[PDB]
Amino acid sequence: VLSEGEWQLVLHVWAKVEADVAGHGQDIWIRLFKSHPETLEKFDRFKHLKTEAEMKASEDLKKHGVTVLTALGAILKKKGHHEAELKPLAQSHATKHKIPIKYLEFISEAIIHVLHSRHPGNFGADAQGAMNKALELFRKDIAAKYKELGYQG
Ligand code: HEM
Ligand SMILES: OC[C@H]1O[C@H](O[C@H]2O[C@H](CO)[C@@H](O)[C@H](O)[C@H]2O)[C@H](O)[C@@H](O)[C@@H]1O
Repeated sequence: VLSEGEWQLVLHVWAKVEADVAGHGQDIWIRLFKSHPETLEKFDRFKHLKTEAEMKASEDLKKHGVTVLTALGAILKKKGHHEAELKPLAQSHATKHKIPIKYLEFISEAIIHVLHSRHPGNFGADAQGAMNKALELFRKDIAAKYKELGYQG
């Protein structure tokens, strides 16, 4: 359980992300696809992308990034009370997309890497710790839902 102080550190850096959610989304998904190429194979719509240039030029991938970060932002703003938001997300990711917790760990790493790079003024050690705590909570809760839905994850 995160403290209010930790939630504020999370929301404070997220406020910066929101200045340009599309740009942050591109950086994050590109970082993920490059650090862990296997994750790209889960996207029938994007698995053909060969280079960072192509990824950057993809309007659909940009849209996907906005969709993803907006959903994550809504979850973070709930400050742990995200039961309603997690239900549909866990169902689609467990049953349709089949995204292992391991891949959620990979994207969590990508998110932290990008925020660390773009926002040193709001992502010091304490802030990163708070974000990690928030993302671990997210994955923990997603894992529990995966279990209920019959997915090993
Ligand atoms: C912070 C974690 C993540 C969030 C909040 C998130 C959110 C979303 C949302 C809101 C959608 C659209 C609605 C839906 O289908 O549920 C989506 C679609 C999808 N997500 Fe995730 N996602 C996350 C991580 C991942 C990861 C790590 C992968 C893959 C390695 C992944 C793969 C997919 C796929 C395959 C789709 C469908 C893309 C398409 O429309 O072609 N997601 N995700
Ligand atoms: O922070 C690095 C560790 O990250 C992962 O573990 C955290 O998140 C898991 C959820 O994805 C939890 O089950 C685990 O309890 C958390 O510590 C990763 O699995 C670990 O190997 C890393 O050391």
